[PDB]
Amino acid sequence: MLRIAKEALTFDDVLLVPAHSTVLPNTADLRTRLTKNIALNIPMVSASMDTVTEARLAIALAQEGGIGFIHKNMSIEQQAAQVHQVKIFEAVTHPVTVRPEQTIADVMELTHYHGFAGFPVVTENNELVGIITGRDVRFVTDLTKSVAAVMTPKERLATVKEGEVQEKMHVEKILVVNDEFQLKGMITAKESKPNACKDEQGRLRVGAAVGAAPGNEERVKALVEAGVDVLLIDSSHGHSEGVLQRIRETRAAYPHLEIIGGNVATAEGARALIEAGVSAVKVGIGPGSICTTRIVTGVGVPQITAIADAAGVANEYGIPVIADGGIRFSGDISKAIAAGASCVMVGSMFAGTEEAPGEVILYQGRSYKAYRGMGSLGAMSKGSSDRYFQTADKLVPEGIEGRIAYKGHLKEIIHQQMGGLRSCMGLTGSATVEDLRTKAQFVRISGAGMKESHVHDVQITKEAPNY
Amino acid sequence: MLRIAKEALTFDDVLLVPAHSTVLPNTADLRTRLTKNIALNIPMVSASMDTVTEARLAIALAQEGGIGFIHKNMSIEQQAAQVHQVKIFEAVTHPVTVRPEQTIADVMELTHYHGFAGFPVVTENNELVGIITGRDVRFVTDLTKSVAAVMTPKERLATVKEGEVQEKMHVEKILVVNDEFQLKGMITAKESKPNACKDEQGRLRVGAAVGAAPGNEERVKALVEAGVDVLLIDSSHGHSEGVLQRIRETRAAYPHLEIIGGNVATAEGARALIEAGVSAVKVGIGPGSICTTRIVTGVGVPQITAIADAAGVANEYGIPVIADGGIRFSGDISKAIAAGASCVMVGSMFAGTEEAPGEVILYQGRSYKAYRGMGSLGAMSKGSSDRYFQTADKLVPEGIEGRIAYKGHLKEIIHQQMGGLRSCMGLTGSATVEDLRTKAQFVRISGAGMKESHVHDVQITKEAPNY
Amino acid sequence: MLRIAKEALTFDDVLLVPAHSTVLPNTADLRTRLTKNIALNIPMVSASMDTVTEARLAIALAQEGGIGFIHKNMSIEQQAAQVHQVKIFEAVTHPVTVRPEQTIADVMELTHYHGFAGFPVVTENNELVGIITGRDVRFVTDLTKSVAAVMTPKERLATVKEGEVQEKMHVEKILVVNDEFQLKGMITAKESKPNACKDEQGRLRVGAAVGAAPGNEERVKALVEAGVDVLLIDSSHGHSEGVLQRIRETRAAYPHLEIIGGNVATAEGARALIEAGVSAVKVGIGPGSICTTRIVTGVGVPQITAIADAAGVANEYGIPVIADGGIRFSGDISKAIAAGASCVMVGSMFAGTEEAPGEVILYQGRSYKAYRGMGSLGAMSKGSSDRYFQTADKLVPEGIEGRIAYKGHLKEIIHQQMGGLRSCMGLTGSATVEDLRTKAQFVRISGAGMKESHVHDVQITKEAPNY
Amino acid sequence: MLRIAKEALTFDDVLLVPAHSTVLPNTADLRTRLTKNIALNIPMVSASMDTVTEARLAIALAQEGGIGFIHKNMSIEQQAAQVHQVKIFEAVTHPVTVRPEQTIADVMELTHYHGFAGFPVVTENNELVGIITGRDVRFVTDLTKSVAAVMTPKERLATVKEGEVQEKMHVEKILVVNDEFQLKGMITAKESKPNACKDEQGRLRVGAAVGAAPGNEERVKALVEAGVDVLLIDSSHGHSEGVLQRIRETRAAYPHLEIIGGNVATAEGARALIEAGVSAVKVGIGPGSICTTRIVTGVGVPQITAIADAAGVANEYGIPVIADGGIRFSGDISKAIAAGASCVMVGSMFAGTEEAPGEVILYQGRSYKAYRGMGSLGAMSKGSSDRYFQTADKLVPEGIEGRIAYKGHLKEIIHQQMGGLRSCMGLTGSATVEDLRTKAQFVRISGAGMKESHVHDVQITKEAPNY
Ligand SMILES: COc1c(C)c2c(c(O)c1C/C=C(\C)CCC(=O)O)C(=O)OC2
Ligand SMILES: COc1c(C)c2c(c(O)c1C/C=C(\C)CCC(=O)O)C(=O)OC2
Ligand SMILES: COc1c(C)c2c(c(O)c1C/C=C(\C)CCC(=O)O)C(=O)OC2
Ligand SMILES: O=c1[nH]cnc2c1ncn2[C@@H]1O[C@H](COP(=O)(O)O)[C@@H](O)[C@H]1O
Ligand SMILES: O=c1[nH]cnc2c1ncn2[C@@H]1O[C@H](COP(=O)(O)O)[C@@H](O)[C@H]1O
Ligand SMILES: O=c1[nH]cnc2c1ncn2[C@@H]1O[C@H](COP(=O)(O)O)[C@@H](O)[C@H]1O
Ligand SMILES: O=c1[nH]cnc2c1ncn2[C@@H]1O[C@H](COP(=O)(O)O)[C@@H](O)[C@H]1O
Ligand SMILES: [K+]
Ligand SMILES: [K+]
Ligand SMILES: [K+]
Ligand SMILES: [K+]
Repeated sequence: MLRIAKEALTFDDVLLVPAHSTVLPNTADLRTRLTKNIALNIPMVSASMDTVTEARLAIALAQEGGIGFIHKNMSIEQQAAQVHQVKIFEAVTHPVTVRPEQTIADVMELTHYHGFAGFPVVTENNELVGIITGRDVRFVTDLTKSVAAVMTPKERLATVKEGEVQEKMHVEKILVVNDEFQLKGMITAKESKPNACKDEQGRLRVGAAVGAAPGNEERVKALVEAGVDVLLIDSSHGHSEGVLQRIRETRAAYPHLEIIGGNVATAEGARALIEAGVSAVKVGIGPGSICTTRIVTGVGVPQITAIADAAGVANEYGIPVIADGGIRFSGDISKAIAAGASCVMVGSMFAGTEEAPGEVILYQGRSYKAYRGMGSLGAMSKGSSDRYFQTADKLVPEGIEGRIAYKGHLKEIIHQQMGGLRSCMGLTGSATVEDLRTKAQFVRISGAGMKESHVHDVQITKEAPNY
Repeated sequence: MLRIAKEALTFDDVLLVPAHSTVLPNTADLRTRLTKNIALNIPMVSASMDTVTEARLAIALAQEGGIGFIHKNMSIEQQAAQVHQVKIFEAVTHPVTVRPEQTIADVMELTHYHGFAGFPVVTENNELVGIITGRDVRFVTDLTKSVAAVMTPKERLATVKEGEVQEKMHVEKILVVNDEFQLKGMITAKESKPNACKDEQGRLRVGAAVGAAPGNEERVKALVEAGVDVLLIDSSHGHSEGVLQRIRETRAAYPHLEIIGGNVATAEGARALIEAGVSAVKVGIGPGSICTTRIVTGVGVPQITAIADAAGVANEYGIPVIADGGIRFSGDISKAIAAGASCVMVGSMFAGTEEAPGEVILYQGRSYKAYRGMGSLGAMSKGSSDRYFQTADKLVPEGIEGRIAYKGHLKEIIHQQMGGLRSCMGLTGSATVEDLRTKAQFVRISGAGMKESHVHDVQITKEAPNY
Repeated sequence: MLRIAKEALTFDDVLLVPAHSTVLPNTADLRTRLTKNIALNIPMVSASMDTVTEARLAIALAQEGGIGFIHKNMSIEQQAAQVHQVKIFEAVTHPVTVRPEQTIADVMELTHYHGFAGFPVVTENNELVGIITGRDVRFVTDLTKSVAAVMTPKERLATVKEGEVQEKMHVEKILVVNDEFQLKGMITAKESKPNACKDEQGRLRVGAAVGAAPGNEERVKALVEAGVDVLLIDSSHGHSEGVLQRIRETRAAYPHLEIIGGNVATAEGARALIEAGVSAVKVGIGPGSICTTRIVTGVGVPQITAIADAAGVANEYGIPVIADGGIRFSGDISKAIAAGASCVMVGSMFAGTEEAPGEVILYQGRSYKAYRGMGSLGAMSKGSSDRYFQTADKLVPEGIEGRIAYKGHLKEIIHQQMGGLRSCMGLTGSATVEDLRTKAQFVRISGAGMKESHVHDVQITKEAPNY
Repeated sequence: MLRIAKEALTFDDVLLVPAHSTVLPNTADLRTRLTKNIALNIPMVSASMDTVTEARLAIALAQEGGIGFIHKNMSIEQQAAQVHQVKIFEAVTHPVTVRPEQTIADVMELTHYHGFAGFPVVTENNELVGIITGRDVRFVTDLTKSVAAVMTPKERLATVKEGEVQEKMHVEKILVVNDEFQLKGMITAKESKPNACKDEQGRLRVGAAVGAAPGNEERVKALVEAGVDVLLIDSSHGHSEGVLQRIRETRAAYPHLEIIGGNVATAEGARALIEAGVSAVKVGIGPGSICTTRIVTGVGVPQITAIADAAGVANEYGIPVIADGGIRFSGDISKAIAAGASCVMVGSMFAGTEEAPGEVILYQGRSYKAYRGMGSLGAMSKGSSDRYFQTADKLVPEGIEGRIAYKGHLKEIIHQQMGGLRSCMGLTGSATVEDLRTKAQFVRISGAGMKESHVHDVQITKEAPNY
C-alpha cells in the first residue's frame, strides 16, 4: 500500500570488513579516474562553491593529486581568468630593466661601478629592444651616450614565448616574450610536487562549473578556451529534463570535452545522465553538511545506497561515479569508494583551509572561515541582481550559511585524510582504488555499533589530526 | 504470541525519491481537494484550536488558498458570528452624514464654503431618507432651512443590499442598505489575492468544528445558517460509535453539507467514517506537537503508516484524506501527501503567527505566543462550567500547554512552506498534487540516514526561513 | 552461529492500535485478577520495597482498589504487625473513663455540674467493670461514695469483641472489649471508599513478601497467622531451583494460600513456576527504574516480550501474569496489560508519595524522597548483620540508591494513572481489562515513531499531572 | 548490488536470557583457558599497553587469577627484566651483616652487650665467607680479633640458590646465595592468594607482546629466556600476510611456546591465524575505548559478531578466542563469553588502577591517570627515534590520548567485575565458563531495550562500585 523500496543506507549504517592483505598503507596505490579519460593521483575533487574553490585552492589541490572545480558565482571572464591562472601556474624571475633613451650615467647610477650581469632594454611600453651587459659598458667612458647606441641589439637575444621550455635551452638564461615582443620575465636553467595531477603537456588540471540554466553557452565557450580540463554541469536535480538537455547540447558542441553531470541518487538517474553523454556521474541528493533539501522538500537518498545504485548502472558503461556530499571523516571516503565511487567530491572537509576563499574570522577567541550552501540566501543573492533590480516571491533556500573551524594548509589535510584511506586499503587488502571499489565488503551495523566505532568511555585530552 | 502488526512508520523514517522531471518548482500545480466537492488552491488547512484559528486567521488563510476551521470553544452565536465574518469579508467606504432635521448652517459649518460631493441623509436611527449635494446647496441662501426641504428625496438614490455588485453599477457610486433601508456605507467603482480559496459566489471559504458529543444540533444549524462551507466533526476518537452516530445524523439532516470526520489511524477506521457519510477522512491519532495521548494511553499509529492505511480505503471511494498533526517542516507536507493525503491540517506551524489568536508574550527578551492542546487542562477548563459549578474526578489531560516562537505574518509562512513543496514536486517530477500523492516513491531510512538529512557538522550563523 | 532468538521488545518499541469502540473512559471496567482467586478493583499492586510499601501505603492502596506488598526488610514480628495493622484497619471512638475507686467528687470535678452521657469504669489495668451515667449521679448527694457502689454493674453493659458489628446493634452505643474483658473503645451507630479491595469479610486485602532463601518458614507462618491475603516469594531469579523448591514447600504447607512467585522473563520460567504451584506469575528481569542487573550481569529480557512469553504459557493454565518493573507512564500500564498481564507491579510510580516510607528531603529547594533498589548496598546492608559482625568478599549490587520527586497523595496518582488506562480502553474499544489483555493489537514503531509520541517542537509551560 | 553481509552486532544490541539454574553466584566456577595449554583462574587478561601493563600490574593480576601482558614500548632488556621480575616474584628477609676484616669491638658496637642471633659474614663485594653468632662471641674477650679468626667458616652454613625451597628445610633458617656464592638474603620457615594463576613450578604466569614487524627475533628470544609463559604477537591487522608470516616463523622456532596471534574480526581471519600456528585467536578490530580505526579507516566489525564468527572456526580446532576491546561493564564480559570467547582482554577497565603505570593526575580537583591508544601519536612517538632523527610524512593515528578516572586497587576492581560475571552465571544456570560460552542464549534488543537496561527515571545519589 505505502509505496516504499527497501531501506536505504548512509555512511554510519556500514563498516568495511578486514580481509587477507599483502598491502601496506604506504604501498597502497591512490590513483583513480575522475572521468573516462582523466586520471587522478588521489580520489579527491573539491566542491564548486564560493566558499571552497577558487584558483588558490584549485592549484593547491592539483599539486597534491586531485582537481579543483572553480565555482560559477562570478562573471564569465572572471571564471575564465581563474581557469587560466591554474593552467599557467609555474612555481620565472623578473629582472631589473632600463630604457633605450636612458644614458650610461643612469646605468652607472644603478650598478655602483662594480660588475654586473646585464639589463634587458625596454620601450615606452613594453617592447623588448635589446640588452646592455657589464661587458657592453665596462669600457664606455662617455656617460652621455644613450643605452641604444651601445646595447646588444634585438637579434642577439635568446628568447621564449610564455608557456618544458628547458628543451630549447640546449644557452642558459632565456627572456620570456609575448606576441608583440613584449617582455614578461626570465628563466635560468633550474620536483617539489611529484603527485601533481597534470595534463598531457605537464600543466595542472582544473575543472569549472556552469550549472544547467539556459544561456550557458558563452560561459562554456570561454572556459574551454581558457583550457579547462573538465566541465561540470552541476545541479540540485540531475534527473531534470533541463539538465539532461543542457548536457546533450554541450556533448554535441564539444564531442571531446570531459563533462561531469549530476547530481543524481538513483540507477535511473545515472542511466539518463549517461545517455545524455556525461563522462562521469556525480552522486548526492541531500547528504551535504550545509544542505537542508531533505528537510525543506522531503526528498533524498542516503548516500551509500545512492552511490551503489548509481554505480550499478554506471559500471555497465565504464563510466566513473563521483560521491558528492556528506563526507565528514576519512573513513567515509573509504566507504564511498567501496560503495562504487571512483573519487569523492568534498566541501566542508576543505572549507576553512588557508587556501579556500575568504578571510579568517575570530568568534569567541577561535579561528573560523565562512562556509555556505550554494543554495543558501547569501550564495543565491549574488544572483544576477544588485537588489536594486530584484524587488511575495522570496527565494526558499535549501542550504544554510555558517562558519567552519580553521584547518590550516590544504596539503596537511589531504595527507591526514589519505593516511586513513591508505590504512583501510591495508586493512581490506586492496592494492588499488579499483580493488577497494569493486571487491571490498561491508557489514551493516546498528546505532549501538556506530557508538562502539567512535571514541567512547574516556576523556580526550588532545585533538588527533584525523578525528 | 505477542499481537503485533508490521512496523509502522513516521515522517523521519522515510525520504522521497527524486525522479525524471519536466516540472519546475514555480510551474508546479498546488491545487488539491479538501473534500469530494471543495477545491483548495494550496494543500493546507488550519487546526480547529483556540490558539490557532479564529476569524482573523481563517480569512488570512483563505486569501492564500487554504481553509481555516473555527474552533468550538466559544458559544454558538460566537461561532456563527466568526463564520459569518469570514463569509462577508470584502477588503466599502463609510462617508460623513447628516440629519433631515439639521439646518443648512449645520452643513455650511461642515463644508467650509468650498465645494463638496454630498452628504447621505439619515434618520434618528438609522434609516436612509435621501441625499444633499454640493449642488443642492450652492444656491440656498436661507441657512435656517432643514436638510429635508432641500434634499434629494429617498427615490433618487442609487442603492444596493449588503453582499460582485459591480454588475448593477452599469452609475458609479452606490449606497449600501439593509432590509429596513438602513445605511451601511458606500462603494465607488474600484486582484490583490489571486490564489484565494472561494465559493461559487466569490466568497472566501471557511470551516468550523463542532465535536461529537450529543446536543450539537443547535450549533450545526447555526453554522450552516451562517454559510459555513464545510463542517468538521472533530474527535480524539473517530472510530468511536458516538462519533459515527453523530456523523450519520448530520449527513441525514444536511445531505449536501460537506462534512469532515475523524480522527482515525487505520483502514477500518477510515472505512467506518466513509460508511457514516463523511466527505473527507481526517487522519492522526497522537502525532500532534502538543499531544500526550501516546504516552498517557499507550495508543497511536505513526503518521505515515496511518495516512497510507486510511488512504488505501478512502481511495476506493474517491474520498480525500486530510493528514492532521505532526507536520513540523515543509518536507513533512511532501511526505504526508505522497503517503496518500490530499492536504495537511496544521497547528504549531501556524500558531504564533500574527493572525493566530492571543497576544505576543516576552519571555527572556524573545517573542512567543500561547499554543495549547485542545485536550490540555486550560483548553478543557473553559469547559461548560465556571468552576463555580464544577467541584476525586479531576480531568486527565492528553495535551499540554505551552508557548511557541513568534512567526510574524501567515502569508510569509505559507510562502516559505509551499516553496518547499514546490521544490519537491520538481524533484519528484510531480506536475500536480495528485501525481505526488499517487506516484511518488519513498525509501525507508535509519536514524543515521535522518542525521545526514539535517544540517550536520557546521555552525549555523543565520536562521533560514524554512528551517 | 551466534545463539540468538528473535528481537525482544520493550514499552517504547510498541503502540496500541485504536479500534471500533462503544466504550467511554468513565464506563471502562478496571476490575481484574491478582491471582487465580483474588480480585482487584484496579490493575495495580505496589512493590515490596523498603522505600515503597509499609502499612501506611498498603492501606491507602487497598482503599483505592489495589493491593500493597509489605517488604521483608524488618523482623518477623515487625512484618506480621504491619500485615495485622492493614487487616484491622477501620477508619471507633475512645471515651473519657473513671476508676471503681474514684469518688463522686472526682466525677463532679470532671462533669462540672451540668449533664453528661456517662463514664465507662475501668480497673487498675485495664479491665472494664461497669458504667456510671449522668442518671446514676444526678441524685447522689454523698460526694464521698466510690464509683463502684453506684455504678451500673458489669452485666448491664452492651459490648463487642474487637473486629460489620453493626448487625449486633439491632441498642446504639457498644463498648469494644478483648478476651480479658479489657476496654478498647466504643462505636456509635454510624461509604467513603467504594473501590476498596476487600476480602470475603470486608477487610482490606494485603500481601507480604518473604523471598526465597532457606529458613523462611517462621516468617511465612506468622504472616499467614496475621491474616495475609497473598504471599509473595520474590526473587531476582524465579527460574532458580532454590526458588522453585521454596514455592513447592509453601504450596504443600498451605494448599489454600494464594502465592505469587517470580520473577521470570521466559515461557519456560513461567512454566516452571506454575508447576511449582504459584497462583500468579510475576514477570520482569531487569526492567526496573533502579535496576542495574542488565548492565552488571548482561542478562535480561525486554519487558513487553517477557510478558507475552510468560503469558503464552500462563494463559493455558488460567494463571494471571503480573508485569513488574519498568512502568514509567500510564501508557506503559496499557501496554503491559495488552501484552498479557493482568495487573502491574510498580515501585517508582508510587515512591515519593506521601504514604510511602521515609521523610521528605529538600535538595536545591525541591521536594524528594529516598527510593532504592532492594539489591542496592544500602538496602542489602540492613542485611542480617550489624556490621559489628560482617567484616575480599564485598557485595556486588544490582540496584542503585537514589531520590525521587515528591508526588503528594497516592490517591491522586492512582487517579491520574487510571485516567490514562480508562482513555486507552475507550480508544481500543476494550470494555474490561480482559478485553484489553486478550484482544488489543500493537504496532511496532522505530525510535523516530517514539519521538512523535512524546511532546515535541513546543516549550511546555506547565506540568501536566500524567506526564 | 551493494556488497553487504548481514547486520553485525555489538554488546548493546544483545542481552542474555535467564534459564533454569542450580548455580549460585558464589559456587560459579571462573576457571577458563587462555590458550590450548594455559589455564586461567579468571577469564581476564590485561592489555599490552604502556598505560595499562608493566610488572606492577602483571603481578597484581596474576595473583588474582589472570595474566598481564607486558607492553613492547621499551627496550629488549627492559622487557625481559619486566618478565623476569614477574617470574621471580615471591611475597625473604635481608639481615644485618659484617666483614671478615671487622673486629669483635665492631660487633659489640652493634649488638650492645645483650644477646643476638648472628651476623652473616661478607667479602669486599659480595661473597659469603661464614657466620658469627651470639655464641661465637659471648666468651671472646680480645676485642681486637678480626671476625674471621672466630667466625663459623663457609662450610657450616646451610644455604639455597635463589628461586618451594621449604622442602630442603627438612634446619629452619637458610641463606640465599647465587652462582658466585654471593649473599642475597635469608628465608626462615614461614596462602594469602589462593586464586593465583601459576605455572607448573608455582611461579606467577606472565605474557609479553612483541608485534609483527620484521626483526623481532632478538626480543622473542630474550622473552622466552626470561621465562615468559605466553608470547603475544599483537597487530592492528592479524589477517595481514606480515603477521601470519611472523607467527609461522615463531611457531617453527619455538614449537612448545604458547603464542597468541591477532587481531582479527572474521571466520577467515581466525582460520588463517590457526593455520599459522597460534595457540589462541585474539579478536577485535576497532571496538577499543581509545580506538579511532573505525572512523579513520571505515573498517571494523561489531564485537559480538566478530567474536562469534572467529569462535565458529576456532571451536573446530579446540583453539580458545580472546575478546579484546570494547569491554566497559561486567555485563559485557558475560556477553563476550557467551558469544564464544574464553576470556576478555581489557585496557580501560584496568587503566587508572593504582597498579597501572603512570602517576595520579589532578584535573579540576579529581583523580585520574593517563590512558592512551598504542596507536596514538604519543604512544607511537616513543617510536624508535629521538625526534633528533625523525624529520610531508607525518603519522596518521588510530588511537587517542586521554585520561581515565582513578580506580584504586586492581584487586577490588576484579572483585567487582567478577561479582557480575558470577551473578550472570547464576542467572543463566552456567556452572562453568564453558557452559556460558557454549550454551547461553541471547535475545536481540532495540535502542529502546538498552535504555530500559540502564538506570532510568531516578536520580542516582551514590556511585555503585560496578556501575
Ligand atoms: C549545484 O549545487 C547543488 C548540488 C550539486 C546538490 C544540491 C543543492 O541544493 C545544490 C545547490 C543549489 C543550487 C545551486 C540551486 C540551483 C539549482 O541547482 O537548481 C542537493 O541537494 O544535492 C546535490
Ligand atoms: C526481590 O527483588 C528483586 C526482583 C523482584 C528482581 C530483580 C532484583 O535485582 C531484585 C532485588 C535483589 C535482591 C533482593 C537480592 C536477593 C535475590 O533475589 O537473590 C531483577 O533484576 O528482576 C526482578
Ligand atoms: C597492537 O595494538 C592494536 C590492536 C591489537 C588493535 C587495533 C590497533 O589500532 C592497535 C594499535 C596500533 C598499533 C600498535 C600500530 C602498529 C600496527 O599494529 O600496525 C585495532 O583497531 O584493533 C585491534
Ligand atoms: O546549498 C546547498 N544545498 C544543498 N546541497 C548543496 C548546497 N551547496 C552545495 N551543496 C552540495 O553539498 C556538497 C558539499 O557537501 P559537504 O562536503 O558534506 O560540505 C556540494 O559538493 C554540493 O553537492
Ligand atoms: O490536546 C490535544 N491532544 C492531542 N491532540 C491534539 C490536542 N489538541 C489538538 N490535537 C491534535 O493535534 C493537531 C495539531 O498538531 P500539530 O500541527 O503537530 O501542532 C490538531 O489538529 C489536533 O489533531
Ligand atoms: O535492586 C534492584 N535491582 C533490580 N531490580 C529491583 C531491585 N529492587 C527492586 N527491583 C525490581 O524493580 C521493581 C520496581 O521497578 P520500577 O517500577 O520500574 O521502579 C521491583 O518491583 C522489583 O521487581
Ligand atoms: O591506538 C589504538 N587504536 C586502536 N586500538 C587500540 C589502540 N591501542 C590499543 N588498542 C586496542 O584496544 C584494546 C583496549 O580496548 P579497551 O578495553 O576498550 O580500552 C587493546 O587491547 C588493543 O586491542
Ligand atoms: K544535509
Ligand atoms: K505527540
Ligand atoms: K534497569
Ligand atoms: K572505538
